[PDB]
Parts: sequence; C-alpha cells; structure tokens
Amino acid sequence: SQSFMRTLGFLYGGRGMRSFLLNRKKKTAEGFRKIQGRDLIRIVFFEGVLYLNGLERKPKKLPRRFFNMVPLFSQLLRQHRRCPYSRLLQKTCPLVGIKDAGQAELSSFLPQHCGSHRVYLFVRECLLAVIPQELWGSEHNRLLYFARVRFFLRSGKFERLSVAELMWKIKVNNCDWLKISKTGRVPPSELSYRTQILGQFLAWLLDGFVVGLVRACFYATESMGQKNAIRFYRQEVWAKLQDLAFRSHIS
Repeated sequence: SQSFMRTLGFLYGGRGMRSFLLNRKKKTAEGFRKIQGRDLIRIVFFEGVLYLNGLERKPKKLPRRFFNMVPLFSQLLRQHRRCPYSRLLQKTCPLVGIKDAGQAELSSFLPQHCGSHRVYLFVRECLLAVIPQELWGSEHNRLLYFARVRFFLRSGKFERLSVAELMWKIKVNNCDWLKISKTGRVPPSELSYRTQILGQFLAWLLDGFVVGLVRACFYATESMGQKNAIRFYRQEVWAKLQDLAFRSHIS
C-alpha cells in the first residue's frame, strides 16, 4: 500500500521526492515507462504535464529546432536521476534527531524549520547539479535567474510569479540551443520566437522545477507561533509533528 504517498503527494505535497515531476512515469497503453529527453521537451514546450497522462497535440514528430534539444534535456534527466537530493537537503537544512527521536516532545521539533534563505540554498544547489550549463546560455543569465529565485523564495508570494520580471535583462541570444541558424541577421519574428521558447523554459524552471522541489521536500504552514510568518518544515519533521500531535490526542 505504497501507492498512497505518490497520490497524496501529487495532490497536496509534503511527501518527499517520489511524487516530484521528474520522478513521474509516462502512461503507455499497457502501463508505465521512465521519461526521456524527448518526453521532457513535450512537458516543457508542447502538451504540458498532462503529456504524461496521454495528452497529444500536433506535431507528433519534434520540429528540427526542438529535436536538436533532445541530448541536452536527456542530460538534464540523467543529472536529475544521479542527483543526491537527500545529501543536498542534509547539507543545507539538516534533520535534528528525527530518526533517533526515541521519546522527544512536540515542542522539541517546533523550532526545527528552514528559513527561506536555506530553502534557496537547497534549490540553488539542485539547479547547479541538474540543469546543464549550456541551457543557461551564459554565466550572466544563470546569475540573474538565481537572483530571481532568491527574491521569489524570500517574497513568499508563490502565486505572484511574473514572466516579465523573470526574463528581465536576460540575454536571449546567449542561448544557442534556441537557434536553428547563426548565419545572417536575426529578424524580429525570430527573436520573438526565441524569447517565447526561453520564456516557457525559464517559467517551467521556476513553476515546475523549483516550486516542485519546495512542494515535495517541505511543508509550509502559516502558524505557529505568532501572526504572521510562513515557516518551511522539512517534510520529515512535519510528518513527525503530525504524528506526535495526533498520538497524545488519540489515546
């Protein structure tokens, strides 16, 4: 009965990496399969997340522009599967006696939450370990984006995301992976289309990737503990708090 954690994780989060987007399987006619670079391109640029559930749109074959991105996104998925998420959580906002709890009280774990700056460091290390450098386009573009994530996580307004703010001063043409040609002048419609694709990716990267990690690895609550402040608990510590709260009140 381990199917529950995936389902409840998908709906409500706070159950760890198992229900994280990149760990999900694509549904075939007879069952399920691991996702490949081509599948990810579909999720990011074409059908969206529902591609995993069978949603199809034309073109079926990837255009040449997006076909050339396959190796890079395959690389991304490979780096994701090799990423030591537990280690990175343990070296940014580690657990304090959760598996060794023994007989600790509820108040012992209440102070054990992660500040938004710590949640940034974890998410920052994840971006460095998973996202291939050539996808950033430049060192300038990676640093601007990292600053955008920092502000986003600090603000605590996860629904007030702005693409215009995310893309501001990003150098679109630094990203070779958007292009089908380096020869000749770049017309407005091509630049506009390059901006459109990069928008999708950068926006996915915040909403899908970054927020995905936050949703899976943490649980935020609006207590506890005074009004008003948002506290992020590692989902393991949150699972401990729920358990001890509902054991004393349930004989």
